Amino acid sequence: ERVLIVNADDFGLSKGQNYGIIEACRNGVVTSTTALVNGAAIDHAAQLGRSTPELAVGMHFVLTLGEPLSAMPGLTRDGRLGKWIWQQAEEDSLPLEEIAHELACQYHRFVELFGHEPTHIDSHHHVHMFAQIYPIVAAFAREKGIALRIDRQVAAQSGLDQQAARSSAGFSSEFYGEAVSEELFLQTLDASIARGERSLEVMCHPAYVDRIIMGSAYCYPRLDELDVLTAASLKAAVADRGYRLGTYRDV
Ligand SMILES: [Zn+2]
Repeated sequence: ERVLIVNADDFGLSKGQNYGIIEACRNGVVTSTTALVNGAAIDHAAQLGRSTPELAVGMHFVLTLGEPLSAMPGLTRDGRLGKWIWQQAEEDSLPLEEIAHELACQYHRFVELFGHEPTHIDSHHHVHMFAQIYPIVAAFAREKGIALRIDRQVAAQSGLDQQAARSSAGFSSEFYGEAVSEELFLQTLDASIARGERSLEVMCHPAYVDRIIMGSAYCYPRLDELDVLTAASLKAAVADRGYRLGTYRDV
């Protein structure tokens, strides 16, 4: 009747995150994950994905963290990606062709790593929701016949096409922080329901802690997210609300 997609971002970031996502899926409500095809532990993530058919995998398009697959002289500094892209976007100085080519390269490498088309595309730091990147990424997803994470409030603030590609009816980025709880997760569900949404994607970041995660400002809350997502109470509350646990393939 309703479909709930619970998507863990940043598959491939680190081995500890990889094991947190697998655990949140095998013993929790995580149904989906999106992978950094350039991540330090991407080959490790791909071995787990191949062994865990019950986990759907999409592509975490990334323009701000690793090294790109293709040469992007209009974007990289000392060969690396980084967070200057926000200012570069507002100065209308994005190398949009380089970006489109890197999107195609990350897609090609995704299929090599995992042996299937990604169920959908989202992005590290939500860069695919930038006004000038969104129509490129959505046209790509439409072209490939796959879905897109669509933050509908961001799209509406930026005049973007809500139908640019197939997606869930709504998306929530509100399940995060130090105060993560079962309550918080369920509040995003009940808020989606009141908006009249028949499907919802809920972002999350479960992980076991390793030295890579310890280098992030968001570290130990990932353990709390893992705890919430694997509690027996949560599956009951999801079912209680008429949700079927699902993936972007259902859209
Ligand atoms: Zn991310």
